[PDB]
Amino acid sequence: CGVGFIAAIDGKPRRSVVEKGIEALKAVWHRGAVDADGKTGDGAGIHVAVPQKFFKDHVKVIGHRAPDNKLAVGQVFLPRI
Amino acid sequence: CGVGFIAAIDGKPRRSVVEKGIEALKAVWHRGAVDADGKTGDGAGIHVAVPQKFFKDHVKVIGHRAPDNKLAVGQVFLPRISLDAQEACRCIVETEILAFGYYIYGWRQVPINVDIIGEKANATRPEIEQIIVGNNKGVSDEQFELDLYIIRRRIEKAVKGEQINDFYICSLSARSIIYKGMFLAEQLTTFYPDLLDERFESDFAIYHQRYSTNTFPTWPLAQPFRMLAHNGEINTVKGNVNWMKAHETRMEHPAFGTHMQDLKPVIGVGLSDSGSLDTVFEVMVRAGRTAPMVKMMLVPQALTSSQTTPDNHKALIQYCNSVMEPWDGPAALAMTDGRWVVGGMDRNGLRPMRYTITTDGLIIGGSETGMVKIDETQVIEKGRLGPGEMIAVDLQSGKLYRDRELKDHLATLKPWDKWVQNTTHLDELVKTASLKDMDKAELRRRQQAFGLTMEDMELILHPMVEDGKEAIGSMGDDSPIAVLSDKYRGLHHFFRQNFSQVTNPPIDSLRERRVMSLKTRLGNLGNILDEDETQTRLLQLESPVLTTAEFRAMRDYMGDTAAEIDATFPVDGGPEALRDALRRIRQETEDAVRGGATHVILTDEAMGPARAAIPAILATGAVHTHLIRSNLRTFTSLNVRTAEGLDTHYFAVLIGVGATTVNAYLAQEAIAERHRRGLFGSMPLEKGMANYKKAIDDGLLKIMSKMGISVISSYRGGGNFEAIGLSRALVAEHFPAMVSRISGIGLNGIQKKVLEQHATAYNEEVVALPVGGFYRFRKSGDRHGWEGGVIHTLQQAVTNDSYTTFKKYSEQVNKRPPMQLRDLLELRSTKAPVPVDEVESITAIRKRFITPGMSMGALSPEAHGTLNVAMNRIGAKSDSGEGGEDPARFRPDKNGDNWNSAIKQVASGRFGVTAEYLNQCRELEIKVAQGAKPGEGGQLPGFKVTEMIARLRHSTPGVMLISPPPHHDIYSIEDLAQLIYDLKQINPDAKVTVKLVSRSGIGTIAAGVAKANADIILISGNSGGTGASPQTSIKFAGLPWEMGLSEVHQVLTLNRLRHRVRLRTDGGLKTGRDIVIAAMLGAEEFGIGTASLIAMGCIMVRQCHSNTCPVGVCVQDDKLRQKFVGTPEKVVNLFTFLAEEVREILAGLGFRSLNEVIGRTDLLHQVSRGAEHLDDLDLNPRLAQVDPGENARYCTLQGRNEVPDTLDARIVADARPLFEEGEKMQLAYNARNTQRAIGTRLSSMVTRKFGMFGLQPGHITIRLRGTAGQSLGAFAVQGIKLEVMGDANDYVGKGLSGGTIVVRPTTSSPLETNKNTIIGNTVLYGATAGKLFAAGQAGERFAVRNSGATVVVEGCGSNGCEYMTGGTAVILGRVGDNFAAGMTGGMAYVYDLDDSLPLYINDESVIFQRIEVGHYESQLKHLIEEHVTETQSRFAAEILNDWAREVTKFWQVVPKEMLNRLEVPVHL
Ligand SMILES: Cc1cc2nc3c(=O)[nH]c(=O)nc-3n(C[C@H](O)[C@H](O)[C@H](O)COP(=O)(O)O)c2cc1C
Ligand code: F3S
Repeated sequence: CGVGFIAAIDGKPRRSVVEKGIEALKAVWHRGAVDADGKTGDGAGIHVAVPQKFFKDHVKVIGHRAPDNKLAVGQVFLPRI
Repeated sequence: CGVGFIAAIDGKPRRSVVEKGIEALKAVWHRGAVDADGKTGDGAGIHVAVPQKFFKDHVKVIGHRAPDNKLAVGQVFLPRISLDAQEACRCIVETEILAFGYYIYGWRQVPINVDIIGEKANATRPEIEQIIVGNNKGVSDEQFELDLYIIRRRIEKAVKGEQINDFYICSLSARSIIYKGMFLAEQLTTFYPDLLDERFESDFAIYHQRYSTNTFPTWPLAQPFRMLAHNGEINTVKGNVNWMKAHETRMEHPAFGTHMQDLKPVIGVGLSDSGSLDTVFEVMVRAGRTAPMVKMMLVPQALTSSQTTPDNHKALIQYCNSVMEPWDGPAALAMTDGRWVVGGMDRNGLRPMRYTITTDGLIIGGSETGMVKIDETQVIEKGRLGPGEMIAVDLQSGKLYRDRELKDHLATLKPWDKWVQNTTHLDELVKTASLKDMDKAELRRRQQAFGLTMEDMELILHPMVEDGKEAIGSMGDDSPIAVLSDKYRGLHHFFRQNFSQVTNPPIDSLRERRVMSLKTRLGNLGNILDEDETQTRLLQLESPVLTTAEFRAMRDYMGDTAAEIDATFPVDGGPEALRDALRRIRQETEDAVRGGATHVILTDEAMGPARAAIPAILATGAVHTHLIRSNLRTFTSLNVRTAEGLDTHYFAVLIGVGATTVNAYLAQEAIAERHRRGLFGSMPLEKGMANYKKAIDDGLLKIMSKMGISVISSYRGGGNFEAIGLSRALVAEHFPAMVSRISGIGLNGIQKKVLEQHATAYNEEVVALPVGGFYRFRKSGDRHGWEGGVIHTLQQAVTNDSYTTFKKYSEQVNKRPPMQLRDLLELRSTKAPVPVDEVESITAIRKRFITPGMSMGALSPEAHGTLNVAMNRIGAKSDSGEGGEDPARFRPDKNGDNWNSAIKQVASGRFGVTAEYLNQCRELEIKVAQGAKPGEGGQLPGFKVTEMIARLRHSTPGVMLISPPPHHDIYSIEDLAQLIYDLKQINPDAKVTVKLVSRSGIGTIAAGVAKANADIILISGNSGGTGASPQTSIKFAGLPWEMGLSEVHQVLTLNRLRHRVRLRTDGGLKTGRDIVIAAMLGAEEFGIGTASLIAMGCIMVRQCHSNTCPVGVCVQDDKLRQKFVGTPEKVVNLFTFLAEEVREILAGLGFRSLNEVIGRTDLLHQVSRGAEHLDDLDLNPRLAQVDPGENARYCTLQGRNEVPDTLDARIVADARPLFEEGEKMQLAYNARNTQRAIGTRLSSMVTRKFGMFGLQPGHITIRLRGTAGQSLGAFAVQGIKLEVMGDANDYVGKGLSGGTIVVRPTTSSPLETNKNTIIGNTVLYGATAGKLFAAGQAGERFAVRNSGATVVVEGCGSNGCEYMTGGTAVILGRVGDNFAAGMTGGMAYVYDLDDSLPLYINDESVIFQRIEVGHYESQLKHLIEEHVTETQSRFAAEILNDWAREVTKFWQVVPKEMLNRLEVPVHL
C-alpha cells in the first residue's frame, strides 16, 4: 500500500528515473499484507512515458519505414479462455 | 449424451413417472464423456410438473394460508462470489413481479450437497433459489402464463441493463419446473434431495444428458431449456438468426399488446443454437398455436413430388415452407407445452429415437431402447420415429396420436387447398411471354475487362454445355493464395467454402436428391404470428439462377414496381471512388425502398471506356447489410446481373451474401457466340442451355450439401464462408458475420487492381484473350510451386545421391518469391552455434517421417509396393490408403522386404475393411476428410477398376465407384467415440489416429477428439493431392495447414490436453526448412506426401483421372505399367537427404534435438514486402503462445490410452479350453445396454488363432437375455454365433465377416412379430460375408454398403439397401422411401401385399420384376426355410405354408448391371 513518483526538474528523459522507480517498488513489501503462499498479491502498477526509440526499432524490424513524428501505443486486456 | 421422455396417457399424475425418470437418468453414463477425476460431468437435466402440495405445505408451515388456485414457482441462479449483487437481483425481480398485482409469498433456499461436485464446476457454481408467487387476481390460467412470460422477458432485459453477470431464470411458470446442473447423470438424485419426497408427482418427465466439446462448464448452458430438449447440433444457425432479425421488424399479434414492443430482441446473445431455437419456439407457441403446428413450421418434412403424402398434407407443407424458413440439421426433438407432449425428428432423421407403449397407459421414449426396466409381459407395441414423423400425447383430453393420425388431425383446421391455390410458378408465365445481339469486338473487350482467359475458360465452360458435368481435376493445387498473387484476381478467389467434419455429417447428393429442394420465393415475407390466406400470394421459382429471356419475363411481369441501380464508378475519380460509390448506392437503395419499390435490381450494363464496374460481391454485401441494419429487408428482394459469373463457386458466393436471384447475361451471350461458329456439332442452343442450367444447379446443390444443408432458403444470406486476405474492418462493416483471422487488402488494393485491369483492357485494341495460367502451368504468369527445372534437378539429385545437387535443388525451391504464409516467416535464434555432430543422430529423425496413404485404385500396385518396401526398410511408418490391401502382402518375402503396411485406413466406404485386415497393422486411421476435397471422398472413374480392384473390394467390374461422403456411423461426436471404442477393441495393440482438415473452428473438434480417446491428430492442409476430383472443390476449399495446426495446438494446450496426444501435419512439404517450421509450430510427426511421387516417376502430367499416365504410376493397363522406372533406393536416399538437411538447419540454430524446439514461438518473426504496399498481414494471431504450465509442451505418455472393459473379457476367461484345444462351446449371459461391442475381442482372438475361415459355422455360441448395446457383434469372424432374446440397439452386425447373428423376441412377449422395431439404424454397415436373421422391423439405412452378406428382415425403413454392392437381402413387409438408391450389385426380394412398391423404390439403376425362373424361387424358398428354422417365427411359417399362393406377391429387385453378367439368365 502506497504511491510514489519521481520527476526530473529540468525535463530531460533518462534511464535513472525508471531505474529509481523500479528500485522504489522493490522496497514496499512490508506495508502490504503478507501471504503464506508466497505468490499472491494485491496488484501493483507503474506509469511512465512511451520510449519512442524502442517502438520505432520494432516497426523498422517489421519492415515499415519509421515515421518522423510521434507514435502511439495502446495496451489492451482481452479474454484468454 | 441422450434425451428421453416418459408420459402418462390417461392424464393422472403419479410418482412412478419421476421414479422411472430417475431410473433412466441413472443409466446414461456409458454414452457421455468419462473423466479421470470421477466427479466432473458434462451436464444433466430433468423437467417435471409442479408439486402443488409440497409448496402449499411450505407456505402453510411458514405461516400464511394456502390458496385454492394454482401456485407458481420460479427457479433462479444468482451470483455467488458477491453478496450485494444478490440484493440487486432480488430487488429487480421483486419490483418487476409486483408491478402487475401478484402477491409474493416468499423465497426458499434449495438444499443441496456440494460434495459431489468436481473441481472445475465448483469454481463457477452459482446460488440456486426459488420464489413462490400466488394468483390472487382470480384470473384464468392462460393470462397467468402469458403474464409470467412477459415478466420473465422484462426481468431479463432489466438485469441486462445493469450488466450484472451470471443471473439466469431457469423456469418461471405454474405448470412445470426444471432441475438442471453440471453434475453427472448418476448423482442427480443425490445433488437435489428434494426429488426424493413422495409428494413430487407429475404426469410427464423429460430428461437430457449433454456432451461437452471442451472442459470448462457453464451452468446456464445446461439442458433442458424452458420448452425444448435438443439432441445434436444445427447447421444453419447463422442464416436463421439473420432471418429472425429480419422478421423482428414486422411481427405483431393482439395477444400480447403494449408489452409486444418490449419483446423485440427475441434472440439474445451468448446462447448456443438450441437456446435460440427454444426461445423462438416459445415465442411462436405463446401467440396461440399448438405444439405440433409450430413443430411442423420450424422443421418441416421433405416435400417430395411422390404419391405417398395426400394432397391436404401437401398443401399444409407448402404453407409451412412459405411462412418461415426451416432449421436444418440433426435434431431429435422432444418438446412440451402445458397441454401437449410432442416427440419428433428432423428432415433426414440422423439421430435416432425409439418409444414403447405399456399396458399401464404409459409411454416411454428416448435414444436407446433398454433404458428403463420393463417386464416383457406388459409391452403392447414398439416402434420408432423415421424422417419427419412425430408422436403426440394430449394431456387435457388424454389421448395418443401417432404420425398419420396427428397429421390428419392437423390437416383439418383451415382450408389449406384454398390458400396455396393463390400462388403462381414462373414457368407458364415465361412460356406465354418469350413466344412474343452483341458483336465480337465488345464481347472480347468486356471479357478482357474481367480478365477471363481463353483456353482455361474453354477448359471448364465447354464440358458444361457438352455433357452437363463440371470439370474433373487430377492433382492438388499449388497456386499461391489470392493476396500473395500479383495479377488480377476477382473477389471470388478470396472466399473459401465451409464444411462439417465430425459434429454433423455431410449429405449425399447423387443418392438423396429427393429431400433437397431449390425453390425460391418472391413475396412471402411478412408477419409470422398471423394466420390468413393473404400471406401466401407470391412468386415461386424453381431455381435462383436466371437466364436472359426469363429475367426479361420476370421484369416485364413486375413492370413498374421495381427499381434499377447502376453498379459502376467513374475511373477519372480520385483515390476514393469506390468509397463514395458505395455510399451513393447505399443511400439510393435506401431511398428507393422507402419510396415503395418492393424489388431492387443490381446491374452493371453501364460499363464503358470511362466507367469501371464494381465487383458484385462487395456491392450486394453492402446493400444487404444496409437494408438489414435499417429494418427494410423484409420489404423487398435483391436481384443481381453479373458480367463475370462463370463457375458454380461464383453463384454460390453471390447467393450466400444475400441476393435472391442471380442473373448472368454475358455467359449466355458468349455461349451463343461460340455456338454460331459451329463448335458443338449438331446440338441446338436449347439443349446446350438446358445442359448448362442443369450443371449449374447440380454444382450449387453439391456446394450446399458440402456442409449439410437441404434447403436453399435457409442458406441465403447465411454467409458460410471465410475471407482469407481481407481487412477485418471491411469484412466487418460491408459483410455479414464472417471471420478473417489475418488481415488483408482493403478498399485501396481492390481499387488499384481493378483500375489497372480496366486500363489494360480499354486503352489497347485487344485481339484475343491471354492463354491463362491458373489451372495448368504457362509462361505468361502466375508462377507455381512445381516447375520443370525443379523436378529435373530433384530427380537427378535422388538418382545420383549427390548432396550438393540436392542442396542446389532446395536453394532453387526456397528462392522463388513468397507464395505461401511460411515464406513470410524468418526464423532467428539467439544463442551460439553448435557443431553439427552434436545434434541427434540421423536415424532418430528418419524414424519420424511417414508417407501418407494413397488409394490403390489411384496408383499402380508397383509404386505402392515400392513405397511400402522403402518405408519398411528405412525404419519409418508407411500408410495403406482407402483401397485396403492385397492379402498376398501379409507375409515377409524371401529377400527380407515386408510388403505390408504399417497403418491401415478406415475410409467412408469400408471398401477393404475385414477382420483379417484390421489386425495385420500397427496404428489404425480414421479419415474424416482429405485435404483436396473436404466433403466428397475419393472418386474413381468407371474404367480404372480392373478385375484386381473388383476382387479387392468385391465390387462389380467396370462400374463407377464413388464413396458416400458422410460416415454413415458418425452423425455426432458420440458416434465417433463409439467407433473409436470398437476400433480399440478389435485391435488390442494398435492406436487410433483421426485425420482432420484445417479450417476455422477446428479447435472445438480438436478438444472433442482429444476427449474421445484418440491418440494422434492428423491436420491436413489445402494443397494435398488427389486421384480424381472436381476442379471447384480443389480450387476454393480448405485453408493452409499452418493456421489450423497452430489453432489446434493452442486450443489443445489451453484445455490441458496437449500432453496426451501427438500432432502431425502434412500438405505441401518440399524442403527441410518447412519441416523445422512445422516442428516449431507444434507438430511432432511429418508426412512428406507427394514429393516421393515425383522422385518415383511422376512428372506432373495431371492425367491420373484418365488411366493414361505416361510414366505409368496411375494406370491400370498392362502397357503403361511396364514403363515404371521407380526404384526403392531412391526414396531411401531422398529421406536421408531430408534428414541431413534438417540436421544442418538444427545445428545452425544452436539446438540439439527436435524435442527441444516443439511448441516454441520465440524463434520466428514476420517479414513482409513494404514496397508491395498490401495491408500488412498481421500474423500475430498465429505466433501467439499459450503458457505451458507444468506439463511439457511436447510431452506424451508412453503406450496408448486406456479404455474400459466390456463383457468380452469375462467370456474369454471362461472359454479358456477353446484357445488350447479348439472345442465347441456354448455360453449364456444377461445383456444390458451399458455393454458395448460384444464379441469383438473374442473375434480378434479367434482371428489371431485360426484366421477367418478356419472354424466350421457355429463353433462357439453365445446366448444373451435382455437388450444388447451399440454395435452388437461387430466384426464377427466365421465361427461365432450370437443369439439374443429381447431387442438390439443399433449398428448391429457392423463389419460382419463370416459370423452369424440372430435376434428373436422372447417367447413370453405377446407382441406380433412383424409390427415392432427390433434393431436400430445403419444395420450391417460394410459387411463382407456371413448371415443375419432377425424377427422384426429395422431402422433407417438398413443394410447400407453391403457386399456379400445374407440378411433376412421382417420390414425395413427409409433408404434401405443404399449403395449395396453384393449379397442377398430378403425383406418381408412394407418398405420405406427411396428404397434401393444407388444400388450397384447383388439381388433383393420384397414381399409386397398391395402393389405399393413402385411408388417407393428408386428406379435409377435398378429394376423391379416378378420371379419366373425356378432357380431363384428355390433359393428364396431355402432362405426363408432356414430363417423360420432359426428364429421360430410364426409369420414366416404362415408365409411358407401358403407358398404356392404367396410366391406371386414377391417382387425381385435387380440392378441394371447384372443383366448380362449373371450366370443364371434372369430373363426368359
Ligand atoms: C494421387 C493421390 C492419391 C491420394 N489418395 C488418398 C487417399 O486415398 N486417401 C487419403 O486419405 N489421402 C489421399 N491422398 C492425400 C495424401 O494422403 C496426403 O494427405 C496429401 O497428399 C499430402 O499433401 P501433399 O499433396 O503436399 O503431399 C492422395 C494424394 C494423392 C496425390
Ligand atoms: S501428374 Fe499424375 S498421371 Fe502420373 S505422371 Fe504424375 S502422377
